[PDB]
Amino acid sequence: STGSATTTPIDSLDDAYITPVQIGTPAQTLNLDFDTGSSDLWVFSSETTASEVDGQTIYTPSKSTTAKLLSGATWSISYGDGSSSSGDVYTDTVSVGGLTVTGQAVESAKKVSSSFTEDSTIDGLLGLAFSTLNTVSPTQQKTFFDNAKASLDSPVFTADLGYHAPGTYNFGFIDTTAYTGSITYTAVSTKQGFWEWTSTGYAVGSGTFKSTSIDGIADTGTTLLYLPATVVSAYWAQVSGAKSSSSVGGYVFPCSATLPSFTFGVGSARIVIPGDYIDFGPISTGSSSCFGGIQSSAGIGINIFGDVALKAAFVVFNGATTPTLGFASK
Ligand SMILES: NCc1ccc(C(F)(F)F)cc1
Ligand SMILES: NCc1ccc(C(F)(F)F)cc1
Repeated sequence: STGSATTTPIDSLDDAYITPVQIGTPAQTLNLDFDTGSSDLWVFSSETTASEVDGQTIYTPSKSTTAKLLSGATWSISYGDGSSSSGDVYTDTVSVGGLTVTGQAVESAKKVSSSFTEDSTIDGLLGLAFSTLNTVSPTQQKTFFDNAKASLDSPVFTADLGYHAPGTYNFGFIDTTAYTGSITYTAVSTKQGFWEWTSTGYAVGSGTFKSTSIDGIADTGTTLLYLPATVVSAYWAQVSGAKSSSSVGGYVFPCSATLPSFTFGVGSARIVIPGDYIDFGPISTGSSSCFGGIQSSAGIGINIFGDVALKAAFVVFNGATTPTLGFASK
């Protein structure tokens, strides 16, 4: 079997992407944030503290004839940005673009942090990292991908994120019409539960390519590109007037500047991020200082190839017994 679903940016800056997902019987359609950096499928629900819901569509298990409460199971998650949520667990039927999984663990939020309440466009998250990171206790639960793997034509899913435009998540097949040239595959380490890989270097604009190993994770759930301080300093040094701002919390640049592209290495291949992808607009309404899409990972502890990098490529998440990541230009 296969599945295919359109994913859409939630705002004019591509801060995140939402994908419709059908849950329950009859279907309840929620718009979820597909997150290859986490492994929990959790949703706003009828059980969520009422004051913590502000426009989101909620899952109501009491209206699904296939929902079953998973007795005694709870979940609690904290994300690298300080957001958090928690609740109890149902099993139900979950479908993504024609691809159906029965008995998927659907984690019902009882409490959500403020950053989720204020995001009216995101009804929950669909985790696509490895199931070892799932937070359900006392019995760990599998991700949607792990549950679907056996019935997929190929144990893969692909991310084709758009720049200020819709894109596609495909499950079980690789669309050879969606990219140019060849796909370059690279090894993945699952030891931390992430889609962790090693980039072979970088270049700034038309500058010379620097061969150097950058270990990081492919994370559709993170907006920006977080790289080591040496790399990030080399990039912003090429933008007149750019500086690191402690009060803002990252590199900013004059909104009148033109940004250079950023190239990152995948084996012997190169993925080029256009400079426009790195502009995230004024730091406040009406400001002439703009926020940069490439930031330092120093305070994080790990390098993150987020949406800024991934949307410049066609990305294959190969969940075979030896997992790999594939990158192609598009
Ligand atoms: N998108 C999920 C996510 C968020 C943060 C991190 C961090 F901070 F631990 F790297 C990993 C995964
Ligand atoms: N990396 C997972 C994640 C995704 C979205 C959010 C937001 F946007 F709701 F804050 C937080 C954390």
